[PDB]
Amino acid sequence: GDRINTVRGPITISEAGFTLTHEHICGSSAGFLRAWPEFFGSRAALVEKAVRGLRRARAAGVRTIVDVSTFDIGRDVSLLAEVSRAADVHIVAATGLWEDPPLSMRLRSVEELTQFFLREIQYGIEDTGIRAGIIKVATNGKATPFQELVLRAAARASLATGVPVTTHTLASQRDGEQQAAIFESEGLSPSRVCIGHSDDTDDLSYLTALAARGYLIGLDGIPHSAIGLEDNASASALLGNRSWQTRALLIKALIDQGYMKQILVSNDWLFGFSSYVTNIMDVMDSVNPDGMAFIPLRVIPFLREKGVSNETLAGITVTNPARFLSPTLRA
Amino acid sequence: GDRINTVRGPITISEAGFTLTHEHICGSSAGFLRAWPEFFGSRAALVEKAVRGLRRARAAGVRTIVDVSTFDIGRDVSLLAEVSRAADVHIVAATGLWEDPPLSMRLRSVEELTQFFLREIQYGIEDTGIRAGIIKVATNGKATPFQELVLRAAARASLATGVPVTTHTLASQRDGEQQAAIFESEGLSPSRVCIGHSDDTDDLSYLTALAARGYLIGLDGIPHSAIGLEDNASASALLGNRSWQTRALLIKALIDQGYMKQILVSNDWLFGFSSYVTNIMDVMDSVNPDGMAFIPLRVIPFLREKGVSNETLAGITVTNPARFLSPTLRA
Ligand SMILES: CCC1(C)CCCCC1
Ligand SMILES: CCC1(C)CCCCC1
Ligand SMILES: [Zn+2]
Ligand SMILES: [Zn+2]
Ligand SMILES: [Zn+2]
Ligand SMILES: [Zn+2]
Ligand SMILES: [Zn+2]
Ligand SMILES: [Zn+2]
Ligand SMILES: [Zn+2]
Ligand SMILES: [Zn+2]
Repeated sequence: GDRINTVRGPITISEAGFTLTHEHICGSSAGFLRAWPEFFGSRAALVEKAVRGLRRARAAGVRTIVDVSTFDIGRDVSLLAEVSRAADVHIVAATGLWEDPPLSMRLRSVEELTQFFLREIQYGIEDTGIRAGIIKVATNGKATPFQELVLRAAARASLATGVPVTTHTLASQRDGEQQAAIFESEGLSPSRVCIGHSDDTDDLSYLTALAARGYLIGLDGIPHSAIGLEDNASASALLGNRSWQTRALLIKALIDQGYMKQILVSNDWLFGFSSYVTNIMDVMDSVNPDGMAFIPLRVIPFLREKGVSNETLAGITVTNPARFLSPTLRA
Repeated sequence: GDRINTVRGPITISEAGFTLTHEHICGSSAGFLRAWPEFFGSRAALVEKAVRGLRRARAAGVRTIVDVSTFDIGRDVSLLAEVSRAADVHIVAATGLWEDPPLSMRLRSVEELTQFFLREIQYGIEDTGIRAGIIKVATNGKATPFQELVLRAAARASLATGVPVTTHTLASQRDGEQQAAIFESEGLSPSRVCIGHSDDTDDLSYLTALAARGYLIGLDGIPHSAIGLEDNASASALLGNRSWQTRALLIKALIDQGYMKQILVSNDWLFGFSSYVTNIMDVMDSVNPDGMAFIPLRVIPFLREKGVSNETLAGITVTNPARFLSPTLRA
């Protein structure tokens, strides 16, 4: 807890600056970018789009993103390093497993999984020597038996290293409650855990029950909305029909309840996206042309106009991410 | 149909020699070997075990294997090339999709998939320039909607290039019938298709219905048996309780019915195996210490002793694979 691992090495806590805690360079599948780069036009075109996007984000004040792409999201840490160097934006990489693990992962024990997460945190990802600074896990409703092993192994890895855990939920099923019970049964401190996609729900009794016990709350999909996309079912099912304003007002709600130190904010944006319908990226880019700059350009001014102070917003976008990311057992 | 693509380039039909048509260097998942080589001891240990295994196979008469590992079996063509060069055994690589495609594949159209298979056949796998010489597909019972797209795209790729298709079935559900109907609805010639795992069933009415219409029959798992593995459920569910002799006698049955030109024989062996329970490889290696040499060392003498001629066996192990692998629309 003097240093956070990024794809270009250790940085100090003050270097992190304004940090987006849930993003993706590319939302894909393991091996997919190497096997089928033309899906994205080309590898070089994906690089360029990401570099330009991160440069716009940097010009709006962003200094670091946490790329929460796992193995099964097709995380390519060389791609991340390349993009990070060209855009002059720090990128923290992730270990863990999301919702699409292949058989070679799904057949593993809790102990085996813990070894895998530990490898990626303590030694390096693949042969790159790049180390993950965060562990990403997932459920979508009631955990499957394998997802329970994942959550346990994430807890064990976090307990050995101090690196935080961040989660994918189906927020309407209140999955944070089950995630929390499993993490706690392994002895993990809630202050090392972000329950993500929590802006997908308006249930304050769920959000406050998590925050009351010490969890960080990931209000991480603020520009996800299909409002005013006429007759696009696939975009609707992915993005929802709640407005970005509704999502953003959750940030204010939690501040008003005393939880300003526990809120993490992000876009959950990407520059490529192969794990859904073809051309989702173009649909998403039309909905939110600011991409990752959407938080500083649109959300911050919206909240200031609703009465949230500049100091409070800086605490949420700079202090909370540094405190979350800094390795420790108890933050 | 003067040349077959291998992981070290084109070879002529007579160079193929005695060919095992359904094998694996490593049965894994995309990205898995690169991310977690220690699962296999090490990458170098996997290489060594495979080299020694293929050397024993070569000393028993094998000259070529067809590695039917796809993308989602974690096919690593550089690993295959390395092993092939050190063992002096030709390896044909595969494209297609088996039973574990990730989301980035499962969301694709028939046209998109056809482009992907065509890439791997006509251009190269990843950035290696190595081209697949066969297309591998799979069902396990009634095809899912995505598996139907896979089978169609395999047919389309085969129709453009002449490269054959080979299949995984759940033979007890007679999946070959549905596979055949889909391939035929795309216009594919049965003489370009091997219906694999066909030695998993004793149903002659199923096997002959496929052979009668021109399909090749993959009797490809001959040493798979859990007989005399006391109380090992996982090995039993994978390997079955029919003896290798029972499987091998299917070769004789089809010869006796007039189908000697349509039989392809293999072990469906591997040197690493991460997509099942931990230590399956050790269990499998104790059941069949000859590995890929099991066909020439054990099956061939068994069939000669039951009255099959040497010439017939050479036609099955040399001529049928050359005729199957040689690119053409109608073999
Ligand atoms: C103490 C919380 C506060 C009044 C500070 C400024 C941001 C909005 C709420
Ligand atoms: C014509 C088929 C045959 C009598 C030849 C030798 C192998 C066994 C059957
Ligand atoms: Zn998610
Ligand atoms: Zn507690
Ligand atoms: Zn939603
Ligand atoms: Zn995400
Ligand atoms: Zn199979
Ligand atoms: Zn026909
Ligand atoms: Zn069986
Ligand atoms: Zn196989």
